[PDB]
This record gives sequence, C-alpha cells and structure tokens, in this order.
Amino acid sequence: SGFRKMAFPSGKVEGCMVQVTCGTTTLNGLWLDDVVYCPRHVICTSEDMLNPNYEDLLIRKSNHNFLVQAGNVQLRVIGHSMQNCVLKLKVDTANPKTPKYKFVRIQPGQTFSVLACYNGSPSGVYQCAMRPNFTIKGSFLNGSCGSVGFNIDYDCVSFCYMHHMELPTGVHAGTDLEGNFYGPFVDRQTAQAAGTDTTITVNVLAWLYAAVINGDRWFLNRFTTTLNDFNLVAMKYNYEPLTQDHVDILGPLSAQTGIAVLDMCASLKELLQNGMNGRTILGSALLEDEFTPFDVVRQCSGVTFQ
Amino acid sequence: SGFRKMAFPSGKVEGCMVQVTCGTTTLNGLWLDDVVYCPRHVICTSEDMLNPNYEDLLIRKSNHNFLVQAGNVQLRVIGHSMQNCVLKLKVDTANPKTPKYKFVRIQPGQTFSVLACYNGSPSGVYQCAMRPNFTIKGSFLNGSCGSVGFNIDYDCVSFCYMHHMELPTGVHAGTDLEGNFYGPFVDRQTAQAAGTDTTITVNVLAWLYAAVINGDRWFLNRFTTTLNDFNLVAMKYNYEPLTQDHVDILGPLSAQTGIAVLDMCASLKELLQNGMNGRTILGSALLEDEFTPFDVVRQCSGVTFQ
Amino acid sequence: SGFRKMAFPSGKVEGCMVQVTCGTTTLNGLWLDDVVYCPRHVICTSEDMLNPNYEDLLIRKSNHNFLVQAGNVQLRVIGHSMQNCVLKLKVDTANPKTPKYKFVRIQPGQTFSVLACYNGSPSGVYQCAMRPNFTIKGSFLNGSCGSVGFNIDYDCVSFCYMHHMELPTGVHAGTDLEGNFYGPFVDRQTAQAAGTDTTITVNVLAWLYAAVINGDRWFLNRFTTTLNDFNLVAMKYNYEPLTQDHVDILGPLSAQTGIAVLDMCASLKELLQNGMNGRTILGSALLEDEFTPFDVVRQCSGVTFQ
Amino acid sequence: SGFRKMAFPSGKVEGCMVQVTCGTTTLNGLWLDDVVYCPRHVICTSEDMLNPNYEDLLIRKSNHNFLVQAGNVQLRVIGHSMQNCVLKLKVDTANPKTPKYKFVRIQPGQTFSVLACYNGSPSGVYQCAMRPNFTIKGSFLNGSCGSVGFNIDYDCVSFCYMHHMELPTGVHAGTDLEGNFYGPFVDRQTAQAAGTDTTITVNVLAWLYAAVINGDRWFLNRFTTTLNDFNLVAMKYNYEPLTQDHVDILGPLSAQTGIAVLDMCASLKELLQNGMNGRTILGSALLEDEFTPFDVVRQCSGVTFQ
Repeated sequence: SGFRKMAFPSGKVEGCMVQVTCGTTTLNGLWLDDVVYCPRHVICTSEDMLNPNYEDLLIRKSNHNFLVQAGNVQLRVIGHSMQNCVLKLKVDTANPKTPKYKFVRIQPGQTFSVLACYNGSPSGVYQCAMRPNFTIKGSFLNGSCGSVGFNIDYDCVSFCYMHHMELPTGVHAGTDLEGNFYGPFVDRQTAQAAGTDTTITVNVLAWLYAAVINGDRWFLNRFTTTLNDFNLVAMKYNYEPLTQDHVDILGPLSAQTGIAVLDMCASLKELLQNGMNGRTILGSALLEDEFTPFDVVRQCSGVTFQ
Repeated sequence: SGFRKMAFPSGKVEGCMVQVTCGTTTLNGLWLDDVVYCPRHVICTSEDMLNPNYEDLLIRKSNHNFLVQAGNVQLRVIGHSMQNCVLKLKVDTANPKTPKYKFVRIQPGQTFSVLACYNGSPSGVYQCAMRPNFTIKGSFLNGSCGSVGFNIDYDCVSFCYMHHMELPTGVHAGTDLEGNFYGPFVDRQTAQAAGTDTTITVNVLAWLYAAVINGDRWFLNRFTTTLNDFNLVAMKYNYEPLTQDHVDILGPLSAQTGIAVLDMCASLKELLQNGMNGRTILGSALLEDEFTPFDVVRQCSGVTFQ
Repeated sequence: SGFRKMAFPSGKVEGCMVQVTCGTTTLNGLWLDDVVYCPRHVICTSEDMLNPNYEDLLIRKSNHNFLVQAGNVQLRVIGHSMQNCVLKLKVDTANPKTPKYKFVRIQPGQTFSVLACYNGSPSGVYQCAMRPNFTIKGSFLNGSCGSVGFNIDYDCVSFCYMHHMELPTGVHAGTDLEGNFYGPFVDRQTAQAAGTDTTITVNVLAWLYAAVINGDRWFLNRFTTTLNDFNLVAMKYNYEPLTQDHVDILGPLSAQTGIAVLDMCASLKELLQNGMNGRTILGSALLEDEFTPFDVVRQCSGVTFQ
Repeated sequence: SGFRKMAFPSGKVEGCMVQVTCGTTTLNGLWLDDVVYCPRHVICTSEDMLNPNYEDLLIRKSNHNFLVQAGNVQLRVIGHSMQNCVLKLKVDTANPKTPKYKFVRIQPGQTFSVLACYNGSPSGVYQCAMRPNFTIKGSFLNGSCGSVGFNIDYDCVSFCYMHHMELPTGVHAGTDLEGNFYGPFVDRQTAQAAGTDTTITVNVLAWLYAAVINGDRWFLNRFTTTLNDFNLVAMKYNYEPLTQDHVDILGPLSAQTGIAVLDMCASLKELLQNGMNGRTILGSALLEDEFTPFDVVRQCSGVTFQ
C-alpha cells in the first residue's frame, strides 16, 4: 500500500484565495462569505514596522484604500476591522465558492497542509507540523504572507494557520485565523528568535507504529517501562513529555499492532539511549515526527482483532 | 526560505474526479470535456483478473452497464471505447470545470503530483517521482485505481499518470492517459516485477543546489573533478549516470547558485561514502532524489498557477 | 406503554459462555452440547496474523493445547476441527444448560442482541442491526472476540453472529456460527475497510409506524406514490431499495395504522427532500433504522380493525 | 471501541421471575430465598382500583388465595405480609437459583436495567434512568406489573425498582423492593402527574467523556469556565444543576481522559444554540443523559459479572 507524507486536496482553499493591496504592499487574503482575512501588516510600510501603532495606521486608512482582487474581478470593501494581528475586510459580495469552514487553534505536534500563495495565486501545497516552540518548518518567499494552513474533515475546512513572518533560522511564524500568534512572536521589526525546539514524541511513536505495519520490526524488544521514567529519558534527548491524552490517542495503533503504548516507549527509549547505527526505519535515516497517530491510521487502514 | 516536498495545487484536478461503476467494481475516473477516462480493468470482476480478454469483455457490455457519478448527479454514458489499457466513456455532458489540459508521457526521474481518490472523492495529494524501474513509491488503498498524476504550467494541467495496480513489493504501476503502461507491466494478475531501482543523480544534484539557495553549505567541497569520476562511484552507490543534456538543463542552477557540477558531485561522493553523521541537509540525513531542476526553480522563485 | 430499544434476555446465552485459551491467546467460546465454538484466530499469535495458514497452524496444535474453562471447571478437549473462520472444540462433557438453539444467517437490516463477554464472563447486552455493508455498530474491546449475537423466538436461541474484528471506522465484523464472514472481510491482518453504508429503509418505515402509534403524526400527508419512484429517491438519500417482501413484512403495521405502505413511503420521500425543520420524532432528532417492523409490532401490541 | 446503551446480563434476575395470581389478576413476582415480592395491587380486582383499603383486602385473604408458579411447578404460599406498597409471599421452597442480592433505593439520575416480564416469563431487557420527576420512560404492556429494575456489582444483584403502573403521559411509576414509591405516586387510580422534567447534566457530561474515549472529538470547545455561569445557562436549556460531589465523581475518568471539566459545558451551550449542523456524537444528534460516570467506566473497561 505504501506510506508517504500527504497533504489535503487544496481545491476548497484555492477557491478562497484573493490578493490584497494597501498602498505599495501586496499579500494574500482568505475570502470566506463576505469577509477577507489577511495579516494586519498589509497597512504597514517597512518603516512603519519599526514601532507599529496599528490602531492609528488603520483609522488613517479607508475602505477605498484596500484593493481586493479575486482573479479578474475587483471586490469592493464596505468595511474594515482589526482582530488581534489579523485584518478583516467586509466586501460587496459573498464568495460563492465558500466551503463549510471552521477556525481552530491547533496544538504543538498537530499537522496541517499549507497552500503557499503569491498575489492570491496558489504555488504549492505541503504537509507540516506545528513545532513545540510554535514555529513551522515551511517553504515561504516574499509575498507568501496571508497563505493559510488547514485540515479537511467532512468537506469542512479547519483553518489553523495564517503566515506572517520568517525568523533567523529560516522557520516561520503566524497566527490562527483569529489573529493570535502561535508562540511569543509579534508582527513588528524587533529582535525575535525561535526558542530551542524539541522532537514531537507522540508523532515519533506513531511513525514507529507505521514502521511495524510496513515491515520494519528490528527495533522492537520484549521489555516495557512505566510512564515517568520514559519522560525523564525524553527530556535528556529533547523529546516532548508523553501525556495520558497522547497514550489514549495511540490506542488504535496499539490495538492493530498488538504492541502496548508503554511497550513501544521502551523500544524508543533504547533507540535514543544507545544512539543508532546507519539504519533507515521506513526509508528514513532520522526519526520522522511530522506524522500524527491519526495521519498513520488514515493511511495504514489496518484492522484490530479482539 | 525553507525547502519542502511540494505538490501542485490539486483544485483543477479535484473538479474532474468521478466514480465509475461496472457490475460490483468501482474505481475513479477523470472527466475532461465529454469523456471519462478510467482503467479498463473496471470491466473485470473481483473473481476475474487472472488473464482476461478485454476486447470480448467490453463488446459484451453497452453504455447502460457503466454507472458514472459526479458527486450526487448521474452522468449518462452515450459511448464506450478502449485505447490501450484505458477505457474512454463518452457522456452527454461536458465537465463545466474542465481545465486547460494536455496528455504527456513523462521520463524516468521526472516528478508529478498524485491526487489519491476513493469512490470519486479526492482524499490526498503528494509529490512523486517516476522511479528508474518505471514504478512509483506511492500511498494507495483499495479503491485508489484511476487516481491520476499531473504537472501544471500556466493554466494547463499535464496529466501523465493513471494508477492501475500494486506489485508484490508494495510499489505501484500505471499508464499515461493514452493507456500505455510505464515499464513492462500488464493489467492482469500475474508474476511481474521490476526491481532495477537506482537513485536519480540529476535530482540529487538539484536538491543540493536547493540546499545552497536556502543556506545549507556545510557539505560543500572546494575542489573540482571530471564527469568520468562520478559514473564509477555512482554505480557502486546505485546512482544513475549523468549526461551533457542534464548539465545543459542545470544551466539556471549554475547561474544564481553560481557553483560547479563536479564540485557538488565530490561533496556527494564523500557523504555517500561515509554518512553525514549528525549533520543534516534541508532537515534530512538522506540524499533526496524526487526534485527536478524545474521543481527547485519553481519552489525557490514562487511560480503560481492561474 | 412506551417505545425503547430492548434486547433479548441474555440468560440462555450466559449459560453457554466459556473462556478459550491457546498459548498466550484468550477469547470467548460458545458451549453448545459437547462442542465449543470460537474464532479460529485463537490459535494465532499477532505475528501469525500477518499471513496465517490456519491448516498448518491447527495441525501443529493438540487437544490439550486448548484450555477451556466454564467458571471453575476445566473442560477436557477430545477433538478439534475447523469450519470456515470458526474453530470447533469437542469436549468430554455436554453443557447441561444447553438451550434449544439454531444457527441462522441473518440478512442486512435484521436485528439481534449482543452479549459482550470478556474471559467467558458477560459484561453487557445491547440491541444492534446487521448494517447493509455487513458491519455492526457494536461496543467491543480487546477480549470481546467470541461474543455472540442472537434472537430468541420460542425459548429457542437463534445464534446469528460471532465477533472477530474491529475496522478503522470503529464498526465490527464477524461470522455466522458456521464461520462465514458477513461481508467481504477476512481474519487476516491486512488493509480492510467497510464500504460506504446505507440506511435500512424498511426499518425507518417501521420506526415511522411506531411514531404514529405513540402520538406523533405531523409528517403524514394526503398523497401516495408508486414503488420504483420511491426507490429512485431512496438511492439519492443512501436508503436501501424496498423489495416487495419488505412491503409484505410492513403489512401488519399498515393494517393497525390504516396507512398503506406506499402512503408512508410518500411521507418519507418528502421528509427525505429538504430533511425537515429541526424537531424530534419519537424523541429522536435523526431517523432511527435499527428497529425492524417485527420489533415495532412486538412492542406496540395494537389491534387491526377490519 | 463503540458506545451503546448497554444493559446488565439479566440471567441472575431471569432465574427469580415467577407468576403471582390472586382471583383473576396475574402479574410478576421476584423469588429470592423463600420470599416472593410483588405489587400489593395483585389483591386488587380490575374493577376495585379506584380507592382500595389494602389492610382490609389482605386480612380477608389467606395463603391458598395466592397462586405462585415458577414455570410449570406450583409454589405453596405458607405466609403473606405487606410492607409499604409491596406484598411478600413466604413459600415452602427457597429459589435454588437465588443470586447474591441486595435491596437499594437509587437517586434521581441513576441508571438500572429493567427486565420486562409477562406471565412470569422474561420478554426483554433495557437500560433506564430514574428521571428527575421520579418516573421512568419505559416499555410496558398489560401483564408487566412486578417487572424489576437492577444493577450488578461483582456477583451481587442490587434490586432498585418494581413496576406498579403507567401514568397519563405513558411514563411509569414503581417502588424500591421495600414497597416505597419513587416520587409522590400512590397505587390507587387518582389524578397524579410527573410534570417536573430536566436533562441529567452529570450524565450528559459523562456521555461526552465516552465520546472522547471512542474518537468523536469534533464538538469540543477547549476553553476553561466557572461552575456558576454553566448553572445559569443550563437552567435556560432545562438541565439539572451541578455539584462538587459530581466533579469529585468525574475525577476517575479525568485520569484516563486527561481532559478539563468546564470545556464540555461550553461545547453543550454552543451545541444547544447551534443544532449540531447535522454532525453527530456517538451516532447521535441529541445529548443522551442515561449514562452515569460508572456506566461509562464499566463499558469502556469491560467489567464482567460472575
């Protein structure tokens, strides 16, 4: 059957992407019903970004000062509002391609698909995970701002990310669709730095369950451990602690494999403790942590014998 | 910045996916203008895939034997014909979401996006390379047959792949959109295999150029070499040979990148001979070979698809 | 005199439940006369389930390799044989609580009571219907295998289900008591998935008749339709087609109510189109389809005027 | 996995059901040791239920006036006594199938299984909640009087209900096994009425906890909130108030769940104002309130009754 990093079909998001121009500044907007959402820094010049008073900058702007283009058609702005670090433009027309949607704030370790856009036009779709330090290892160039991250569940799009900025490391920072940054980042030109990042343990454990299903079992051992002594070990190798919720989420893969969450944890403890040889697990030289348990279950579609 | 496995925006393809049912067999079809393209093995029952006479099986069916569903709405079949291993169903209605399209046959080492579909409903998109042995390392479950692969340029979708079958290895085989298999595979359940797999050298070289553009230069070697030197070492490491044709196509990635080709080859030779050992490239310990020169240029300059 | 999902009294089945252990594997067995029935996968390890050859696995096992416990008393195995996906263990003692029984294979849409058991000990009893896709929406954990489904008719138990496995959805698969799976499922660890499910129309129609008997009649209209046009409509809403047998089975509820099967069908067709303005029928927000016509007649012991 | 309204295994209760006849009146009795418990209204004739003097009616009867049948075998009555609204008939023989039992009085919102019996013969088992207004929404026909409700812990049956009568609404009234009515109801044909009705908040909350353990998590609103502002909002939707005792009892689930308490209340508030938009919880569009915390724990960990 095989196993691969897959993104959601991007079509439902493609039908919402628009271009937003304010003065000399252009980035991407999301057109849902009669609202267009983008980063509020669209109203800013590079000089404005040094000490930005967004309230003053916005009172000085009018509806006419916002050019919103949905391909060929101009959309008239009939109202402009600000919520946290995102801007909302009320327009003449409701997007007739508006999908069933939700705004959700995701947790560190959860995954979503990014549609990288420029000038309101899709370039690319890729799968990524919200890192523990509230950054994403993305692919974004100048003009990518306003690109969204999302999940699709039942023809319902859960928008979970809007792109704002790139950090020294080359990793990316943004907001949920309510304007609130992930992490301790701000939309102003000052010295910021991504905190030391950590490996998403629950995702590594799901990846190992995927490895077992696809033929690789060399790493598995007979022994088990208790939960706290694994977590102590995890801190030593910069792995996130494993919540009971994480164990509970691992339940289905445990059921199919017949390998207890705490059993898999013990095998992982020794992979990290002794280091490893030049071994590829699931055709990877390094442990992959941007697959969630639900990602692995979605693709492997195995059964449980009770 | 950043570098990620990027798929094309799938929206234009999503609008063409339909379900095709013949007897108790259902798989995916591609609805372009007033034609629906699907694997001809849709006419084959679950019991009969051993060694079928496709000509006989098709003449014994008429148009009413083909149920085509485009979401809720039934599409009337007004004609059936077979071209190579693909079935073409003429329907009374032209897909109003038909994009500007082309049918192309791709070369070993070239990349495309797969839209994994089930029951005519797109589930996922991933980027894929046609392997040297004319297989793809895909992610497919039962019901995935008729899923297509494609490239986009400007507004024009180039369909290059239709999924037909899975081999013993777990790798996948299919056709171009004219019904001709990639590799020496047949749409009958027999002992077939190609395990002539090699690493796509020209793709690895472009991936390294992408690493240079995005700030990874740790691996780089200061000295220069000759083209003969690569082929010896490459065969030992299971890497395909290189040609002046490949170098000519790499001309852009020797310009802004402004780096020599055999210098990159020397860096690969030493890293392949002994592992990078704790130092990673674009977040990966392993040389990745599913990026073409044009893939790196599109991603690093942000080309958009209207 | 209300209406509620009722299961059969479980006592006669409880007197047949035993524990079966083979090596490290334990599940439930049914003890009828001098035979104990369980899933054949009791002889399998988790590794065996990857590619199980049951014939070899069973020839290697002996009678004394099967530990059969009926509470405190050990039952000696004097013979083992396999029939389809069920294992049959002959023991030296006939269950003195053996009830009058039959093995029947039920149809999609028929209902039965499940006695969920662990370690040969009853946990619970619930009512469920065999879904059209040959799955059951059950409640089963690890160790539930060998749990049976049944109907009781005249102090005679009709066993119709034995639990084997859980699918990705969280729905359940099993066999009749001759070892033949309901649906296209196999007792192997491979990629399986439940087909898209459909609503049991004849059961929905019985539920509506129950609604009328208990006071709720708002949905009833002045008009009728013919049979095929409703069936056409049913396909649109994913409802099973209504066979003449189904009309015939609906005869008694039609007789009491004085509402023709085809009259009730028309009311359903209109509550199918535009759903309805959100409200409860028989205390339910959604159409219930795990009541059979015979279930409704059993509870609503009404009179037919002539 | 899965979640079902599950009733206790009824076998231990089935072995205690007998038929009690006085004049032309027959109903069900409970045979424990050498005592048979039944409604005292068995001594009342069809005509004389308006306002009877139970003391006078009983003194005018002797032991021979009571016919007790346990299947085919006649049980001789050697003593009759009345305790509250229950008649106790001493018989010469102890029920050899007497289980380990207890008599308990349950609180509003607690659950039990009803074994619906007719002519001393069990017909059905269902799970029931004692409603706030001290009624049960049951399924009873003529002949159902004396049917009992019960819980099981270990090998010990806790009898908590005996059915006496049906009210105008179609809901049901009865006693504990000491003859004291639940609610302000009397075994006399007068104008009496339930009237009160709330949804059992603590039970709805546990149902949501069950949904989480089984996978449904679409509904969640992952905020924190106060207990007071829930109480105000819940009364507006006619939901019972909450207590710290209730929170304390919900402590055990929170260990496995790893989930906050106030979050569920917000999710309920928004579902109560939203309709659920057609998307269901454990297969239900309506909040279900006939599951206690211990019901969810017993069902999700598979406890068994020896």
